[PDB]
Amino acid sequence: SPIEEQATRLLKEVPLIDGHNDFPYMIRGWFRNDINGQDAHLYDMPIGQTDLQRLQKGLLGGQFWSAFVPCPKNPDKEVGSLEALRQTLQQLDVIHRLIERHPTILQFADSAASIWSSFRAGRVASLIGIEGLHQIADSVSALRMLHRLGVRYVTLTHNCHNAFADAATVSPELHGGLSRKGERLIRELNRMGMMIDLSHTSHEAQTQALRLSRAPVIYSHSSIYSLRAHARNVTDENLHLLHRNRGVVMICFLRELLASEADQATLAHVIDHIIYAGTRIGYEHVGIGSAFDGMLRGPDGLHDVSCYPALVAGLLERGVSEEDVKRVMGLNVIRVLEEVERVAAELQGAGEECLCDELDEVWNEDIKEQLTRERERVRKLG
Amino acid sequence: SPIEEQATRLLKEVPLIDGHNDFPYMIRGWFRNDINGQDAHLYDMPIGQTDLQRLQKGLLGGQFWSAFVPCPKNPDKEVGSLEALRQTLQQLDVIHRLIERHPTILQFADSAASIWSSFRAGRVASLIGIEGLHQIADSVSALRMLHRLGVRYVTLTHNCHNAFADAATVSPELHGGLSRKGERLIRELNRMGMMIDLSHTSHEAQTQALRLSRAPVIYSHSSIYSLRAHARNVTDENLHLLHRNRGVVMICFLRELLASEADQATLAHVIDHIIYAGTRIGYEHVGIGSAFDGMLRGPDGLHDVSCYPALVAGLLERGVSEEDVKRVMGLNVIRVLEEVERVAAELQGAGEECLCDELDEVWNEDIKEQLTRERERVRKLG
Ligand SMILES: [Fe+3]
Ligand SMILES: [Fe+3]
Ligand SMILES: [Fe+3]
Ligand SMILES: [Fe+3]
Repeated sequence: SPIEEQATRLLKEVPLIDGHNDFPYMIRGWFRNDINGQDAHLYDMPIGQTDLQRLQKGLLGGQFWSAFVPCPKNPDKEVGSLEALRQTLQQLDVIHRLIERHPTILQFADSAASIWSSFRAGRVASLIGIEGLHQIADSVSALRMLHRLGVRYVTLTHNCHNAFADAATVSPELHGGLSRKGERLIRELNRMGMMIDLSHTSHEAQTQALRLSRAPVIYSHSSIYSLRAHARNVTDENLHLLHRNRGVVMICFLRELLASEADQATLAHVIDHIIYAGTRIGYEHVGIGSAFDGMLRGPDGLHDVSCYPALVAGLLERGVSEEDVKRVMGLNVIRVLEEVERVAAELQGAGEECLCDELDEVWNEDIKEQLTRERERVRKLG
Repeated sequence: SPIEEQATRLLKEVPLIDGHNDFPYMIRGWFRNDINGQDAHLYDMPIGQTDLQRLQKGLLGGQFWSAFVPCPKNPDKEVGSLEALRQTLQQLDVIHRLIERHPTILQFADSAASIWSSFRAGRVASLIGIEGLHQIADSVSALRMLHRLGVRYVTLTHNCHNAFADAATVSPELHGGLSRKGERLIRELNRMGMMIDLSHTSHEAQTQALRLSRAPVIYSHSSIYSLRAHARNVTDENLHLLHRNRGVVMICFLRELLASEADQATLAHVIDHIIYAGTRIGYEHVGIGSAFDGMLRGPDGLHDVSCYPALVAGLLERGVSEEDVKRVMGLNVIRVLEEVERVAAELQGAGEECLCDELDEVWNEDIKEQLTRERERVRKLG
């Protein structure tokens, strides 16, 4: 087939960079993050939509691997979020060990340049995102350390409200979009060079963040409200604000977001959604956000990570130009990451003040007097 | 003075690398880790034994900055250790921001090579240690992430027992040295290339770790039991085991560890302790571990970080050779870090199994059957 040869050539020329894959949580589910002597199973998994053989077979160029942990179910919500932070480090650790152990297939990447050098070496550029601010345990310090561990996007919520923003699937609303803390955090995310992810957040939270952010954002895995009404899909109002933001909506493979009858969802629906967004807000603002392994079963023709050539072929068959297909494959999300880096270097370069955690005083006034008195004794020595 | 000119030349030729400084906890105490617009105060502090001006004045070559947090005082010891992990990330964050904000004075280092290139650039090589395994919240995954954030040594305890080892200052003993978990952790610390620190640990814990470790260890800030009996000082038995281990005892400036009458402790006592150890186990196994800012007041002649030239001068005056002084200044701790790297590359190269956290099952048996059945449906597609 000439269209399938074309698709393969495109997958060789530029990377397909997928916005969301929960393979790391499948590794927690199945192996409990103990992958010692499990290579054969990592290449050919007994469960799930991802493994190292099928990953190569789909000619995928890059992947934001999700370091998701569930919303905390502890009745003490302080201890729940603290437990989530620890679980987040467990997920980042298994992601890093997965990459370190299979260096011929996976190569860690945290930038536009490192995506490209990984792709030129024939490897799947392996980036990291966290799926909810419940994972940082109310600590902006923790967030910056997650960034330093390779986290490059932060989904603001999962399916739970947090101190910063409202999730889409939970009602009643807590903050009615972003909180006051949340608004401050947008600035800090821009300042540190963390990509903002608006998937799972409420329509109002999206609107507010899209107005506030000084860097482009993504939807790592969301589809299009006008084609299928769901709290998790992007309204025309927020697609418009995404255009002005210069961001990317990475179209989702979740059947519940593609069609009213989940079991009728199909490869064609994913293409319908890509083409809807590309037509209306431009093909430079749409990408691919599978959310593979955040689902049991995928749509017909997109059952697992081996099916990406079928999506590329499908888009070309519907008259999307090579150049535009290359954009939705990967170029757009690379641009956003590039612009997120540039905005952070600009703000750090201007010497913008970083957000600091509210800490308890550890010293009483007696200790502070002891310390200042001791300092002056040292000053008076000569 | 010709001896002071000699000392200055030595401080230019090789780095003085100090084993322990709690300036980061002073920054938490005084600023609550908010150093925005505080440069003038960071250069000339109103409290403590460390600031950026006095750091330059002492001609210090490198520093392991402590990311210490207190032993958890919560009656629920699960929530206490989880809180400590979060506080650890707060301390690592302020250390990293301190270094990033003053790049002409401080340069981050995590290796022998990065110490040297920092020293050749005229900067204080800034390494990181954590002071107790209470700080990792029973998570070996967290430990590896701390390593990836730049932590290069781990003091096994502070002044509290943990799941892994016994602190010196607490009785009764919990494990009687290391626990079974603790013995396993020694292997993992060797495997990941984390330097083991035996300061604050019990005499029995030291003996066991010194027998078990396949890489050299340090005492980041301990002095010599035979000169002054204290639970925190190193016995002749453990100095012997340190020699066979090939490790380094970094001599402490804490007055309580130098003399029975704290207020009589003096620069000469620090030199007595260095010379004791260097004479008996060799000058290649002794270093400098001030523990500045883990004390209110230091000994006469070693009041703050500007006093290092006096220590170098003091050692030369007592007939310690240039070459041996250069060793205790920095060469020895650099060797240990070098050997800790080499041992880790050897064990990772042999494909040694890494230690994994004991995790809860997240999926029941119904979910696993659903997932395996779904996998076979995908296998049967063609
Ligand atoms: Fe997910
Ligand atoms: Fe999701
Ligand atoms: Fe300390
Ligand atoms: Fe200490």
